[PDB]
Amino acid sequence: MKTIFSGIQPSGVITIGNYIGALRQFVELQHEYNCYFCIVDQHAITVWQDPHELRQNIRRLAALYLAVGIDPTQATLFIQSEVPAHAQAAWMLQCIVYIGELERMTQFKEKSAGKEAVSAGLLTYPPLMAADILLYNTDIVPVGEDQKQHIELTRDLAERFNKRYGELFTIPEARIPKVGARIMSLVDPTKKMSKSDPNPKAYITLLDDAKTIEKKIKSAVTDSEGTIRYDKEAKPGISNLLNIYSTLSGQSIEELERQYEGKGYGVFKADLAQVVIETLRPIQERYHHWMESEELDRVLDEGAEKANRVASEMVRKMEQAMGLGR
Amino acid sequence: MKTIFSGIQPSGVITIGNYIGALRQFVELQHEYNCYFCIVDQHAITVWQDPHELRQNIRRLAALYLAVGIDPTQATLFIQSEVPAHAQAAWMLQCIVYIGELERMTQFKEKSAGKEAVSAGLLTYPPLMAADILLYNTDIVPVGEDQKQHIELTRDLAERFNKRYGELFTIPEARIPKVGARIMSLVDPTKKMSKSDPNPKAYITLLDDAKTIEKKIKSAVTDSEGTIRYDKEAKPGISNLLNIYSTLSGQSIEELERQYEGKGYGVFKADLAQVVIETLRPIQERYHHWMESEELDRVLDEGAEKANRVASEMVRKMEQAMGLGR
Ligand SMILES: Nc1ncnc2c1ncn2[C@@H]1O[C@H](COP(=O)(O)OP(=O)(O)OP(=O)(O)O)[C@@H](O)[C@H]1O
Ligand SMILES: Nc1ncnc2c1ncn2[C@@H]1O[C@H](COP(=O)(O)OP(=O)(O)OP(=O)(O)O)[C@@H](O)[C@H]1O
Repeated sequence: MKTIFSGIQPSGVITIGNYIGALRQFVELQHEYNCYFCIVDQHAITVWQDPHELRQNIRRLAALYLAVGIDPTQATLFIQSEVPAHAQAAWMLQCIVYIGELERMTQFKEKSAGKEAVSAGLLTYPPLMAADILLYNTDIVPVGEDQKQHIELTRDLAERFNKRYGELFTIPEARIPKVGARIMSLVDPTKKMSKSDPNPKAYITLLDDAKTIEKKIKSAVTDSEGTIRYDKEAKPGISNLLNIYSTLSGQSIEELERQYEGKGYGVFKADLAQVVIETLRPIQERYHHWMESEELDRVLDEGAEKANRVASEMVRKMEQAMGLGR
Repeated sequence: MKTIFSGIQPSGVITIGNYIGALRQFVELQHEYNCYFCIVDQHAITVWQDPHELRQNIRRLAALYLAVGIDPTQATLFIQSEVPAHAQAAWMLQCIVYIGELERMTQFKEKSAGKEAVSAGLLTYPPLMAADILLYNTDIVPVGEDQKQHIELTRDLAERFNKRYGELFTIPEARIPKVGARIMSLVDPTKKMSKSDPNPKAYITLLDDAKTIEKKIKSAVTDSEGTIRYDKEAKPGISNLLNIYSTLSGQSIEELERQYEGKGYGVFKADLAQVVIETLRPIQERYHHWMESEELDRVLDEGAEKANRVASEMVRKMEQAMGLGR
């Protein structure tokens, strides 16, 4: 089947936004495509990290992924640093990307108007991200609009290597999520929901306890028109909710609209709060099981093991081409 | 015993000056210290290379180091890329070095007044060479006057890492060469003897056939005085010759002068042409034996293997502190 590569930043907290937005679709797609979910712990190292925290967020995230329903028999789920071929392909690639490309990388604005105290890893992580992808011949990479630009580079590098040394890499393609379900903030209906929002009430975490979920939805921003009707502009808040509610409950917006035909936001919120709680419960359970179970490690081991197998071979062929070793 | 790291750039050609200057004394040192001779092929890929040429120059250099007398049992001789820890620790160091530090590197001027068509390799190799070293808890890095600047940075990286994550690395020290002589060009006695020279007549390669060694020592510049006497200034060419001669024949300069008392350059050169031919003959022999012998690979194998045993335990502790993996 085709292959799909997904790099997951280790952050131990994914919003109901990631879930609706992409996570969910994978639980299904994982039986059709060949999927690799790499906990890129080497990329997370370019910025300060607290050793313990990082070590912890890598478990939390793997645990989570399995809970949501990723099938370790069906797909490969590994930590990035446990497959050395990654760091090796990173260097080989660092050698064919010209320095200009990295600087003209629309993200290096982190230069801080002359801060100059940035970790070189910050200017150099693209070659590594290119490695990550090219190593498994991935055909598709599910990236957001914000990323596209990086997938552009790896497309380039790949083509550059392929031409200089011979067809070896598959030129990937940046695919997006199923469109329509763009989950906005709870406190600001125009802003996208993200872990990185400074207001905790703008997002709900898969591990938010009932009470928290209830409190946050209650605070969700609405309008004063008081009618449950979909309106991208004019009625943003209500429309965001309607999307969340729908995607999770499985009802159409129209259905939800009519069903709340003569009611107001008070009851609507209370009903939504519940369908959310009802949707996370099994996840928070399974997650906790996964976290304390020794089975996690085993799944991570057989994951690396499955990854490494492919990587090793890819690296081996690269060295052959480049002309390294023996 | 103290450890000594020495990275050998694969080039398949080392000059009689390099042999005299450093190499020759290594066969001695190799008993008083713990030596690691790394054929650094990952660094050699920062600039265009022909794969076949590179694969070849890697064997050549190894065949030659043993030919010259390096004891694979006493010291460790390995290719850089056959020990993954290098490439791995490279990435971790890149994550703790500031961009400024890399740019202010007195050598990055290769950026050619706005060239930008330079591999990221040129800018980022330091973190790798820092790893090359640090990974072996080395004490002395035998460098040139010019290399010193790089040792400084790696010494820094060492400390930074030690203070942030704990005493783990050994701060290395950059020792200078033995020599007390220095070998000049054969075509220009003011220049230094080197493989990078555009005129072949300027140096003698440990693998130059006798007919060539003859033809190159003939051409060597002398003065017009016609006397074989040492004079740094005034008689540069003759002094250089006299230098090459002495070191290889164990005869003092005072002696050689007295010896050639009333003779001219004609004979002297012819004599010199011989002492060199004789000195290199066994070397070309041994070298050739190694080149067609499978024992060569077995030696590189047990080399990598001996090295990897130390490198891995270093990367393990490294990842441990950084908080990577499990
Ligand atoms: N609010 C959202 N609405 C729709 N899709 C989302 C949303 N948040 C994340 N996603 C999707 O989920 C996947 C991304 O997650 P990540 O978790 O890396 O996203 P971010 O939005 O980039 O980060 P964060 O969630 O930490 O703010 C992406 O492929 C993206 O398309
Ligand atoms: N002419 C020389 N005189 C003394 N020592 C030399 C000479 N050439 C090389 N060496 C020794 O070899 C080591 C250096 O490098 P290299 O092998 O880099 O030199 P080259 O042979 O001059 O090559 P290149 O200049 O192309 O880098 C030095 O640290 C030095 O000890």
